[PDB]
Amino acid sequence: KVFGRCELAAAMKRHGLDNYRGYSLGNWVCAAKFESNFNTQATNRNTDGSTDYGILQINSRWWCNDGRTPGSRNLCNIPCSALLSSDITASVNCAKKIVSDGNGMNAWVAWRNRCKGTDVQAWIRGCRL
Ligand SMILES: CC(=O)N[C@@H]1[C@@H](O[C@H](C)C(=O)O)[C@H](O[C@@H]2O[C@H](CO)[C@@H](O[C@@H]3O[C@H](CO)[C@@H](O)[C@H](O[C@H](C)C(=O)O)[C@H]3NC(C)=O)[C@H](O)[C@H]2NC(C)=O)[C@@H](CO)O[C@H]1O
Repeated sequence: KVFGRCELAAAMKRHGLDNYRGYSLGNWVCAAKFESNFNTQATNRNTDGSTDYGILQINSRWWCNDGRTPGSRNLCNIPCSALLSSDITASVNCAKKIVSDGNGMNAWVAWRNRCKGTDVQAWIRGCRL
């Protein structure tokens, strides 16, 4: 599914992500836009042979099993495929872990380089939140 800017904002909120660990809702919609273009079916292979999965592009080297990344710790205890379904529940749940765990949202190269320090509130303008 390809979420609407506002529709996703709404959903991430409902899922308790607004201010989770101190990141405004906007920080999340932003990361997701540039990470996956609000498309949950998105995947991308990295050089190291891991693959990125979902709306938030969670990695298989650490967070989830897709059964063809070897070093693989599956800290999320989810098969990667799960992260691609139209309910974002599993992705949030896992994204929460990723972000708690030390580097905050820096863990998302995209967020860091294109989101960090821009007025991210602009992503949730218009929204009935
Ligand atoms: C080309 C590129 O930049 N790819 C991006 C992914 O990062 C590498 C560079 C890749 O895809 O080839 C990126 O995914 C992010 O990867 C890093 C590295 O594996 C993850 O950070 C590690 O996280 C664990 C646990 O949090 C730490 O133990 C590692 O130790 C560091 C040093 C730390 O001290 O925290 C972390 N590595 C480093 C060196 O920081 C990120 O968690 C991971 N991000 C996500 C989303 O899970 C993805 C994501 O946007 O994007 C590719 O483009």
